[PDB]
Parts: sequence; C-alpha cells; structure tokens
Amino acid sequence: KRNEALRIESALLNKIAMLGTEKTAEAVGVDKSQISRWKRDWIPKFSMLLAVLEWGVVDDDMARLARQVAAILT
DNA sequence: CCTCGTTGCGTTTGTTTGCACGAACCATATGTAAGTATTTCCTTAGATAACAATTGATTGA
Repeated sequence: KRNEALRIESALLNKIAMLGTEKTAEAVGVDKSQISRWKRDWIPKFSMLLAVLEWGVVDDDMARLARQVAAILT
C-alpha cells in the first residue's frame, strides 16, 4: 500500500498541475492558496487512504498506449 | 560598414507564502460538597581531634 499511496499521490499532483492550481481552485470553490497547501499537507494522506481504499486508477502513459493500440488494431 | 545572435528589460500568465480571522475543540482555573470526624512522628547509629563559648563551681577581696 506504500507504493500504491506514492503512485496515487503522484497521479493526483500531476492532475492538479495539468489543470492548474488557479484553475483547480476556481473549479473546486476555494482559493489558489488552498490548493497549493492541500498539495503539501493532505494530498499524501488522502493518497494513502486511496491506496488502502483501493481506488487507484490507470497511469496516463499506459492509458495513451492502450488508446494507440486500440486505434492501430481497429 | 549592414546583419544576425546574445543580453537587458518589461509583460503576461501562473504558483507559493505571510498575515489575519473565524470556528471549534480541548485545556485550565475555580467553585462546591452539611452522621461525625479535633495535638505528629520516626529514626539512627562502633571517629577523632582541636578549638572556642557558654555555664557552673571556687576562690580573692
């Protein structure tokens, strides 16, 4: 669960970074500072919970690989 | 000499930090007990020598 927690934290932080701390705050309903500080404080803890809760999702690179394979075959 | 690559500067977009501000949850401080109830213990071992101070008896006047 340790490495799953690390993976989930990395995926979450990547999603926030891609969407944008400012944009993520605007969509969530908080201030950019709140997202910036959740990234430091709770995202690791929530990530460990997800690792235990077994909510891990497919890594996006392998997702792109699967999409490409499904396009090439079909 | 003109022209093109490198740097100084400002601009735009985006992110983390420093204060101040509720909110809530626990930590502290304080108060209130209405059968009667009434003067404490406990500890500790086999030194020895020297020196003053203090207190008590003896004696010169």
